[PDB]
Amino acid sequence: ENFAGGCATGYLRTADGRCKPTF
Repeated sequence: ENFAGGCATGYLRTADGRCKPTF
């Protein structure tokens, strides 16, 4: 699962129903 907080602050919203890395 996303790390560094998860999908919340830190990841962007991916249209694939998930969260990507905020570079």
